[PDB]
Amino acid sequence: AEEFPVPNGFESAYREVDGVKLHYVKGGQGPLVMLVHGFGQTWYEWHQLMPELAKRFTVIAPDLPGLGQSEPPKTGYSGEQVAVYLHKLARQFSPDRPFDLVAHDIGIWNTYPMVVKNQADIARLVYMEAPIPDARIYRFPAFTAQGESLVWHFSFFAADDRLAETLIAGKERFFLEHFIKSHASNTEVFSERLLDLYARSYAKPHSLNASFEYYRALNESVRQNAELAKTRLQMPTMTLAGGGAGGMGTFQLEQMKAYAEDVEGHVLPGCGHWLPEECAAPMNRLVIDFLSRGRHHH
Amino acid sequence: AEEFPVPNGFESAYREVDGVKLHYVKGGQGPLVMLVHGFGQTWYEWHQLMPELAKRFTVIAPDLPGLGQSEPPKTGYSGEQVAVYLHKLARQFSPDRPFDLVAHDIGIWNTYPMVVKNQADIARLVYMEAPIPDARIYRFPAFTAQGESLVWHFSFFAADDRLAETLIAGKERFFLEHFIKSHASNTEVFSERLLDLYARSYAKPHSLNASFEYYRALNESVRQNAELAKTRLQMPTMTLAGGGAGGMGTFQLEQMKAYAEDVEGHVLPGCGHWLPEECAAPMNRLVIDFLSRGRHHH
Repeated sequence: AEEFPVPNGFESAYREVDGVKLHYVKGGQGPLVMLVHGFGQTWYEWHQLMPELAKRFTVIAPDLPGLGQSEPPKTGYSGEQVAVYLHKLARQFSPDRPFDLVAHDIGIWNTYPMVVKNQADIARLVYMEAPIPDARIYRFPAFTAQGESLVWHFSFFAADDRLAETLIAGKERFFLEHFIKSHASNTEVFSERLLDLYARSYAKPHSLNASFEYYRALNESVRQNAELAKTRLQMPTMTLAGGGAGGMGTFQLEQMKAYAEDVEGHVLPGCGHWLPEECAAPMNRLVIDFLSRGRHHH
Repeated sequence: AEEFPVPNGFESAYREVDGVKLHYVKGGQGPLVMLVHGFGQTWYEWHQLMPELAKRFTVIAPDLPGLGQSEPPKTGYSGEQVAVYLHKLARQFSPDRPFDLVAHDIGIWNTYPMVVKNQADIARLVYMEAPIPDARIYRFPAFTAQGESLVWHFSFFAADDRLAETLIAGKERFFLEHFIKSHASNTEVFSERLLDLYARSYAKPHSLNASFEYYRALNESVRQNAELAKTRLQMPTMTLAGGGAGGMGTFQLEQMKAYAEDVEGHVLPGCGHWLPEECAAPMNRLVIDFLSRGRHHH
């Protein structure tokens, strides 16, 4: 069985990487592009981009360790540890060419270290809607004059005593709808059915825990990145962010300018955090065009 | 009939104020001192201090509207609204003389407006362990290099859709232990027995909801105080804060200087948020000495 519908022309499959069984959905032909999802979601957030991108590229969308249908990591949930799994998976399919990387939300946390450490393996890079873990995250406010803040969940999810699993268990669908909608500008793009699908996936006890372990490792990821960032990113990079409520706005590009020599950015009006759903068409277009400046299938 | 044991020489009683039945515990003789508890607790947090104060003062410790054994407010949960109930309660027992006030945590939120609007009624004031609601609260961080931050719960509790109530219902005892201990330095005063007592009180469905309504009204309280703070407090005041894990540290006094002409502050080493239990001896001494500078029973 499958947690989410696989698009026509794609296949759902698994590969062992360092003893961890990773799930992914793959299709297309040409140079490889790996698409990495974030919190609350799975490979499926890319399902609208995939068929279009597959016309020019081989496209692989893995489930992060412990999430979707992927086994939990055996090393840990820090960015440097998880990035090893994703880098090695990519290299199984693109051993002889650099590959493209597109990441959203904690997909950024889980890829940055392998990108900065293996730059010859990366052709082009697209990051959307999340900070690279660094000291900037300590500046976000706990509370705002309009109500709940953007990232109070960093503390909720990082808390010990399995605080988040214990409170959210039995209310997974309820919590996820609140979380997604509170970070969206356009809530209409999230049908009750789509929310059902995402909730049933992350509600698996090992996936609910895995979800929060990424946050319990966040401070460690920040410390790792303080050393990694001594090396600038040299590949062509594009950032995307939502310009509406729930989005990162100008933060995304402004941070990336400190990390990357060659970066361009866009802020998408009318969209919040969930770009692939809230801003499917413009996001897809910007990604496809940016990656198509490099060698691809015609 | 009692959620918590009433100290010898005290009485548990009720008084209707503006159509709301408030519970309180009262004893002693001399000038009136009102002690006002905060979130996660009830009048009982004061039970060690009460007998000592009762030697020199008439002591009243009410349950905040909706918490402990007090009915919810009929007007609202903003500071100015709740302060009316507490001011009127005190003035029913001290109608012709000023009274002293000691407040902890949201007890501060729920008393500040009546103090500034009725300065002549307040002889001396002790505030401990919480910000007065103002724009400073928007500067606290969502997340720290040492994990969960002090006030991320402001957003959690203030969130729409009854998020906090829905998640915490059925898990109240677990949640309160984590919340209290995460804000404590001397965690071990919170025995399983004591936590059971506090948890069963706030687990009453109307009390769980009431708890969070104070946070849902926080931004309104900030807006109210912006007008009220045009007038500095002129009575002798003392602030206390914990200097250990979970405490407000130097923030308490520094903020209070903006509000009061005559203020002394103390930061208590090895103590977090829960001063009456974590650091009973030094806190009780500081309070007794400070209030005893004024008129009192000998």
